[PDB]
Amino acid sequence: GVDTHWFHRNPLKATAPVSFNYYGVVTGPSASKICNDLRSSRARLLELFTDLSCNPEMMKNAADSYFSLLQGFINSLDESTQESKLRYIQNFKWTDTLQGQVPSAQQDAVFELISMGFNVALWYTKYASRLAGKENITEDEAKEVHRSLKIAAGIFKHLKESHLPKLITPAEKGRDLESRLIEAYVIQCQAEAQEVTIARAIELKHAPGLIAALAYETANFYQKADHTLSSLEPAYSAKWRKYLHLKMCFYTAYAYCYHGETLLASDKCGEAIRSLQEAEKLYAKAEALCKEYGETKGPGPTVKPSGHLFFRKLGNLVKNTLEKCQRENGFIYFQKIPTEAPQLELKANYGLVEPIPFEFPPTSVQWTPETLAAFD
Repeated sequence: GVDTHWFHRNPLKATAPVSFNYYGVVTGPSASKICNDLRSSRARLLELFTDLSCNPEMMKNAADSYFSLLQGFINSLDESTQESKLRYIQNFKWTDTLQGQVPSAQQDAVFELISMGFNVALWYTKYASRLAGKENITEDEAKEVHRSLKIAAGIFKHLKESHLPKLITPAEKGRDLESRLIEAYVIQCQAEAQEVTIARAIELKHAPGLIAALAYETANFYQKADHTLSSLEPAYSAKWRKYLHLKMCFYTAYAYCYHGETLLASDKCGEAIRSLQEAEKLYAKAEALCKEYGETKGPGPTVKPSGHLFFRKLGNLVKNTLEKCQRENGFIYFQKIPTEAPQLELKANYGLVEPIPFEFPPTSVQWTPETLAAFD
């Protein structure tokens, strides 16, 4: 009843386990305790990423618990112009979504806050894609897919705007913390969330003009994400870019389809037919890209999306809508079919997805000047 969606996913990030043991540096019960609490809250959060029973409430509770403690290594307790003396005490090491098994490390607690935050965002995108793929998916689950993607978008955007600029040592090219990847993730999250919007708008029976505009803006996001990545080495970006390009073509086909409905409703049947013919072309291009995606090596599972329900449903809509327009033209309108496809310049008046703003929790109250003093 509610439609499924297929979202390509790169792998979650992995990290070296961290004991938070500073040996002689740390003295006394409270600093020792806070180190134990850092160790166990980090471990609990990491375990959740692969725990199939995890839901957003659990994730948010675990994330808040760890991030509030970790921030004692970052934030000053008494001045927004100052920083924790502990920022550089611990080396943290992480793999990256496109880099396979080759990790990278920094001795900077901000690098950890951002890397782990990035994995929390990825978790929300994977919870969304897992729900979106269920043949039995419900209305509440669709709402959760949409919300989770917007939450992820807001986390990635917050990291990019407010935390990445703090790193005195930048991430190397191709890594999640460089300029290009994180921006592509923000955009992709918006585009994916907007697919769900389009399905809901259709279900809620909105005008085809709104549907077409949302489809067009969705295609535009996917195109923009694709371009954002296009300067990366093809070896590790090609598969992801095939997905983005495939979705761009797909939603452009959607746009031409609903734009055809709008034209037909305006009694321009000839133009509607030409719009649907362009939808056929874009749809065929998307099918070709799906085959290429299925043949392209890179991060994530081998997949063949042209066989998926989402894909085949659009194919049927295009075919049926085109046939409808042809019948209208033959019985009712008798209009010439223009030679050139319409130039789409559609702007959605409603429904455009924006990230849900994210902020980290405040520094844990476990951090006190006495506790801080016990690190020497």
